[PDB]
Amino acid sequence: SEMSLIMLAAGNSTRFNTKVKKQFLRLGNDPLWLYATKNLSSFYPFKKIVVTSSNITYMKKFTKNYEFIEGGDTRAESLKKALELIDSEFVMVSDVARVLVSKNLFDRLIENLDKADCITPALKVADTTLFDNEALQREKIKLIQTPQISKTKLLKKALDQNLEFTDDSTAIAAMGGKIWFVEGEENARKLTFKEDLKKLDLPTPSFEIFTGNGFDVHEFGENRPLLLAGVQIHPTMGLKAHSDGDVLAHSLTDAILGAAGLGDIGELYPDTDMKFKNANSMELLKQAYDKVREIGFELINIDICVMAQSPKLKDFKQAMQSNIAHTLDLDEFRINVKATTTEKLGFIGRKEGMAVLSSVNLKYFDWTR
Amino acid sequence: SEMSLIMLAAGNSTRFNTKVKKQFLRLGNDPLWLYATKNLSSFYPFKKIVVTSSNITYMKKFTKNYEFIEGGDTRAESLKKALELIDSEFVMVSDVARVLVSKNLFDRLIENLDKADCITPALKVADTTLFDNEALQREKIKLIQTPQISKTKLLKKALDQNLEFTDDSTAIAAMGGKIWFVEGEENARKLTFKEDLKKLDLPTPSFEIFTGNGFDVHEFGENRPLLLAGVQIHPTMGLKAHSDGDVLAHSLTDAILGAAGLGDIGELYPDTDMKFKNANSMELLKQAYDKVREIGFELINIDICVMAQSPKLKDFKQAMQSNIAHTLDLDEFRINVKATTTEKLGFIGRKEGMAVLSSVNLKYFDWTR
Amino acid sequence: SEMSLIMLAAGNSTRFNTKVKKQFLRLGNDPLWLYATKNLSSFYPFKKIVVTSSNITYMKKFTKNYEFIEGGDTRAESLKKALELIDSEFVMVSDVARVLVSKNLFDRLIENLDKADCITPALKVADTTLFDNEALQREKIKLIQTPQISKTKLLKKALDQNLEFTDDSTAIAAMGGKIWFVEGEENARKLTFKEDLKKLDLPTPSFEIFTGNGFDVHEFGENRPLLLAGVQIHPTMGLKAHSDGDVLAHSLTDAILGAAGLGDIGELYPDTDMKFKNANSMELLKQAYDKVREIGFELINIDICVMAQSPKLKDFKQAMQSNIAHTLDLDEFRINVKATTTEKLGFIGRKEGMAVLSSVNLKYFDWTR
Amino acid sequence: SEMSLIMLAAGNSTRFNTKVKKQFLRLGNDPLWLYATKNLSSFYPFKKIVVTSSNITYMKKFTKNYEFIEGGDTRAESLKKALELIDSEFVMVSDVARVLVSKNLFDRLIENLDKADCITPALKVADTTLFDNEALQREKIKLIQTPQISKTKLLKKALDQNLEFTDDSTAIAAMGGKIWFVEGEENARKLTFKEDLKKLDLPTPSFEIFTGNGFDVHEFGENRPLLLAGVQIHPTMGLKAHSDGDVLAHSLTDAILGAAGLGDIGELYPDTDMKFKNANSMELLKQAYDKVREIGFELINIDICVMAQSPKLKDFKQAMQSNIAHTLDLDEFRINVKATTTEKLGFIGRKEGMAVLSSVNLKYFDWTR
Ligand SMILES: Nc1ccn([C@@H]2O[C@H](COP(=O)(O)O)[C@@H](O)[C@H]2O)c(=O)n1
Ligand SMILES: Nc1ccn([C@@H]2O[C@H](COP(=O)(O)O)[C@@H](O)[C@H]2O)c(=O)n1
Ligand SMILES: Nc1ccn([C@@H]2O[C@H](COP(=O)(O)O)[C@@H](O)[C@H]2O)c(=O)n1
Ligand SMILES: Nc1ccn([C@@H]2O[C@H](COP(=O)(O)O)[C@@H](O)[C@H]2O)c(=O)n1
Ligand SMILES: Nc1ccn([C@@H]2O[C@H](COP(=O)(O)O)[C@@H](O)[C@H]2O)c(=O)n1
Ligand SMILES: Nc1ccn([C@@H]2O[C@H](COP(=O)(O)O)[C@@H](O)[C@H]2O)c(=O)n1
Ligand SMILES: Nc1ccn([C@@H]2O[C@H](COP(=O)(O)O)[C@@H](O)[C@H]2O)c(=O)n1
Ligand SMILES: Nc1ccn([C@@H]2O[C@H](COP(=O)(O)O)[C@@H](O)[C@H]2O)c(=O)n1
Ligand SMILES: CC(C)=CCC/C(C)=C/COP(=O)(O)OP(=O)(O)O
Ligand SMILES: [Mg+2]
Ligand SMILES: [Mg+2]
Ligand SMILES: [Mg+2]
Ligand SMILES: [Mg+2]
Repeated sequence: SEMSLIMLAAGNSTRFNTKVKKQFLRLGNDPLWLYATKNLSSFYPFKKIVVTSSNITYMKKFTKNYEFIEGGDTRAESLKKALELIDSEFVMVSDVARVLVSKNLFDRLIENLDKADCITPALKVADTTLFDNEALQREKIKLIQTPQISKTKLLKKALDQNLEFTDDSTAIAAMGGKIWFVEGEENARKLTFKEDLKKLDLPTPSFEIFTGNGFDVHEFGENRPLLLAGVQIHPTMGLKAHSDGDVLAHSLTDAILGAAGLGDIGELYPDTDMKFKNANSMELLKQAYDKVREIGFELINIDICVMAQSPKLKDFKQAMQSNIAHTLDLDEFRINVKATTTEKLGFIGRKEGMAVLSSVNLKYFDWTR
Repeated sequence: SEMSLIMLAAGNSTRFNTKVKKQFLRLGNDPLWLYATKNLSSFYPFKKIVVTSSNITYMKKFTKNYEFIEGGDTRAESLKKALELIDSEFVMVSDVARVLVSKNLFDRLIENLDKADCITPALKVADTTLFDNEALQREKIKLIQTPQISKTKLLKKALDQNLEFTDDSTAIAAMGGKIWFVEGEENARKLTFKEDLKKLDLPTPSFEIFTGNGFDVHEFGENRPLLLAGVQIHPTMGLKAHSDGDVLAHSLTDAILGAAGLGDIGELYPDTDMKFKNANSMELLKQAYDKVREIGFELINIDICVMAQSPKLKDFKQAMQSNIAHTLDLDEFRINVKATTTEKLGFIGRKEGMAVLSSVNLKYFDWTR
Repeated sequence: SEMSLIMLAAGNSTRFNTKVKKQFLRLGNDPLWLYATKNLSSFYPFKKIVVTSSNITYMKKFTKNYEFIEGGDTRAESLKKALELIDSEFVMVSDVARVLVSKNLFDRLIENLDKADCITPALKVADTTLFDNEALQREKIKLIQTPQISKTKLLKKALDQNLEFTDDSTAIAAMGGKIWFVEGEENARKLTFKEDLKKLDLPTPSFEIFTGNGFDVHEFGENRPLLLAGVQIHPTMGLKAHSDGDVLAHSLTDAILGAAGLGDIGELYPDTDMKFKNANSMELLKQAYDKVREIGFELINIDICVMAQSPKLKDFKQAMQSNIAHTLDLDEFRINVKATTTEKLGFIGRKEGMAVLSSVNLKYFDWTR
Repeated sequence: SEMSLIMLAAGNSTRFNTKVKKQFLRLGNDPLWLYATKNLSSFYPFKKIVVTSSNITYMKKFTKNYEFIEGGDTRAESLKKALELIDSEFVMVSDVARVLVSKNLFDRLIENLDKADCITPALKVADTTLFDNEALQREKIKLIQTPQISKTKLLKKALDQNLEFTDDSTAIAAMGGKIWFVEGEENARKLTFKEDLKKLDLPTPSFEIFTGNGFDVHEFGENRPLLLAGVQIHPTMGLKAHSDGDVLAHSLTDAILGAAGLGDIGELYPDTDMKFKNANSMELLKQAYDKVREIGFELINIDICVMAQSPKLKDFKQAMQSNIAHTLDLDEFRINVKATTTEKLGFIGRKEGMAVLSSVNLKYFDWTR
């Protein structure tokens, strides 16, 4: 009979993590989770394809071809929830972090479908093996891999109570089910540690570059320091409300989120109830960039235009640039701040307020390092 | 004596066409027609170089080295018109779609200049050949290629009345002229079908990325639905005139045309006579992007800033993004819509109107697929 | 004992120079001077690293790891000044233009440290050698290279009066010091002539692209020609002050400087004393782009939005584009000028002034040519 | 203080084995054991280099740079015997089957020399791990690698009685010694299974081809079947002694052994005591080729000249060729048998005996497959 596919792509491991989540590393044009799913999907006409996710909203923006379901607290819980979507006799289950699974291994699992309740790849070990620094008999060791094929009904039953299983074979085996072991492959290794990247022949990120714009206006008339990019410009010529009033930081935040497709500052820091009154805007900026780095992006450069009749920003431009660099952990040369008056024209010219235009270019994080 | 060059680059075949015209596929930094012309031009100090074109204005922006002439209804008509520019004894004529013509083939044609009235490459065929599904004697078949060298005066005379000839050899032969056949080459194949691309070793497009900006202002005070990116925001708080009043769609159209070097919305859809009063702005947007795709470009991403005191766009941002994606046949994650008020300042703050800032990044279409 | 490093990177030779300074050619992500310094620095735990520079402000934006010092009028003067920073027994000195110095050559110099006062690589010559077109005995010729290691105290003394020495070995030798010659290498060649590039296996520039924005406002009400991008739009509807009043050229200048991290127009052409009253703004634009080319950047494209109620720019857009292209020595297709009114809203709508928004994309100059 | 090196290269595992022993696979020009030893030897000026071996005579023919010692029944026994050759404070020990150990890993072990009694690389495991098909906690697993550095005196003591240890860390630890674990590397993997080859980036065998000659003479005058290449030529015109009298098979055996540097038939099958009287010569041939395959060689072709006045071999040549092919598991086209008389001249011409000249070309076994 027929087979469905569950791709396990939820949870957030710190084991690997730089600031970037491993599921959003770019392989060619595709985020890793999509690359892995596309790969396995190409092997077989699955009845249904399910992806477990901790970021459904974001992932849905990348395809219309799969069913997404919110992950659970463990692999086995994400799996159990996704199984309720499956009604085919068989289900293939795979870690997304096993990216380069070959058609060959797939065929080897498929050709053995009727031999057992669960079919899984495995590798032997020829190294001395220590458990808790004490020697084990290495010949009796199996390292288990994925994809794994199971009878759907049995795997469902297998996960009725125990959600601790790290794979499907131990789950099925613990209820008396039979396992068929198939030889595994180095291409089915699981990306877990930062050091695993160079052990795999992964496609490097595409060269696409994303543009962001930011525009913001604050009003003059608050008796407090004027802070722009966290730098004091004037002791008393402050702007009203919006935390510490840093229109620059706010405009720049919008550009960075915009280039990454992550909305705007009001969606990230909803300030309608005056919740952010005491916020440091440069910290808000830093946290917004953290969000952008999590999904696999990196800044190339920043260019800014401050529109203000007064005060003159000339003596502060290098310091603003340097503070932005430090906040975002960027080299200083990548930041530029400009200014113009409006020749005493309009609301800006009347000194009623000031505006800031920001432009940003983002590329994909180069995990090649 | 001396030789001129006519590059035949007019007409618009649907035989190949995706949305992109084959003459504007990027090979390195150069559009295909320019790459092919540069290639042949490098072989010989031609007295004159003529290019027939259906897009003279656009092509002229790429070089000052050639004479351009408007094409005709057929190859032979474009050729006939271009010949009126030639006064040298000999003329080399070539399809631009034959991109990788070697110096070797050129020399082989040149060394045989005095043997006949027209010198042309040709290939034999060893496959079974059917004409209308009936077998022909394959040994008697010649597949003709280009470049072809002819005595100018004879080719002019050859095209006096009959404009149906698909090459120069049949034209010259039909008036009793003699043809010299030279062995052809796989590198002189004509790009005709989408499938031909992988049969040629063409240079892949450069990684250059083009920026576009768009800014537009519409006035409040029309009692109709507020439509932004084709999405209804408010039932009555509409903007005046400009079709359905979609300032967003209009700003975005400007950014896309701007990045492609194609002017602005008023040049593409002149609306001075109220001609577009009933237009769907999102359809106008789609058609503008079609123009950009025709000349070899593709969108990477879109970022937008709506400047409006009211209404609040928060609940509509995902829908606007999704409608832009659907209209432009782009993945949703590549679109971002932001908003800000101006703190009740200026014409925007007074609710007299609203403005939209758009940014776009365009790359060259990757015909590699 | 211990060793410091002096990288010699000051002065501006026209011997090589296109418009680009050789120290700012991009090798991967790094400017050449930084690439060379990083390379040598990786060979040894130097006590101190000094770089002589004619652009300290700019270079400091790229790293915090080195000490920078202003160069002198000659190599030997830059060296002498940098030596006052060194207190270790030994100093390695190297031309930055010798980019690909191998770890191998380094070891060969280090292993011979105690043999003499100065250790230097050298190559023999097997070609016929002419001095002033008269033959010399080629077997007696040495071509000297860098890095060179010297006893710090001796090299200091060596440069007490004579600042004409082109290397450290002749300096040390002229005071009776001993030189140890070590075999050199083709990888230690000095980039001097444009033709040297293809003789070295240098890493090609990265594909990063930098965004720039420009926004400027001028006021109406001066009875003079309206010049935009150096093109006369109107005989009398001029803008006030700012040289010839070309807001477009001024906005575009800001975008180009901004993308390159070079400040804004007021920092480059301070006009507070009415110094630029008679300037041609398009010449100012050209000179600003020259600055950007000096540090290794090149324009991909320009997109512009003119915000003006009047006059209509339609009939002038192609001419503006063409004049910008000619001024910047760019192909015409890379320039686009758009326009919009503000529906009679705000200061622009009242015809009190006009504004110009510019966007630019810059890439690294491709010295591969 | 100082360090010696022990390369462990004895024993004959069938785990990997085709007919070829893994220590004699060719990597470039070098057998694997020599390639691995050369690699590690290049990292450090070891006081002494010891190689344990089951083929000392053969290995000694490849270098004069190492001390060879006969292996024992286990890794630990070979190690224990080799240690009696070491008097330096430290000893590095390594499996030869870990071929591509990097200089990097070496440095990491060396920099930690004083931290413990034994320094070893190790890798963590992120796969589900079964011991006897039951799940273990994968986080507590270490896979141990080589090289391993130990204090010589302690490792000697560690191996006083127990010769079962599969590595040096468990040996040292079992006597209360301390272990320092250093991160391992995929390049230090141990070639164990045929499938491991494609997991390593090993240098492919050189293209050297080895010539062999064989010449043999048997005497006529025995009343028995004439067998040549195991094929009956004549029912009664037999040759005297030498097993079944097959001079052809005997000559060919000499050529194959000769090309491989393995002596001659009398050294392999000493027949002075009439021990081989009942042998099948084609089986002896097959076994001689097995020896040649064990050391990494493979036949390209065989050419033979039989010198015999009678009988005529014409009708038997294809059958002889085919029987040689079957015996040696070679494609038939690679075998050729020729014949000539001597015009009734000499001992052959008098029909006193017959001679066989053989030529063979051997290449290195292409383990790439
Ligand atoms: N709560 C979780 C945890 C992990 N997973 C997925 O299960 C796979 C295996 O993860 P571990 O190696 O962390 O067990 C990963 O692909 C991970 O994304 C999940 O879907 N839900
Ligand atoms: N017309 C508008 C204006 C603002 N907004 C939202 O409200 C937030 C706060 O707006 P101000 O910056 O104008 O205070 C913005 O970041 C944006 O999320 C909106 O959705 N629609
Ligand atoms: N009206 C036309 C049609 C084709 N051509 C050119 O003639 C060449 C041959 O086109 P066909 O293969 O479509 O005949 C092409 O390079 C095409 O661009 C032209 O210059 N004018
Ligand atoms: N100053 C101006 C303003 C508008 N225009 C043109 O007029 C068109 C319509 O302008 P509005 O969008 O302001 O209605 C623009 O798209 C542009 O082509 C111009 O050429 N010069
Ligand atoms: N005044 C100068 C001149 C050259 N130099 C440096 O000295 C090195 C050798 O330059 P010449 O080949 O021009 O002598 C170059 O790396 C150059 O940058 C310097 O530091 N100060
Ligand atoms: N608020 C401001 C406005 C202008 N400036 C500087 O003054 C210069 C001239 O300003 P105008 O273009 O507004 O005349 C700008 O190029 C910028 O260098 C500034 O430093 N701070
Ligand atoms: N009796 C033995 C067995 C193995 N060895 C060597 O020890 C190393 C490890 O072998 P095992 O993986 O078989 O334990 C191999 O390099 C092998 O050649 C040895 O020197 N003497
Ligand atoms: N014992 C022999 C001798 C010769 N021959 C064949 O007879 C041919 C002629 O032999 P002479 O060169 O010895 O005349 C050889 O080329 C070979 O084909 C044979 O088959 N068996
Ligand atoms: C990209 C930019 C900056 C576009 C211009 C939008 C803007 C800030 C208009 C201000 O109106 P106003 O100052 O003319 O209002 P007022 O009627 O008070 O003069
Ligand atoms: Mg200004
Ligand atoms: Mg705001
Ligand atoms: Mg408009
Ligand atoms: Mg003969």
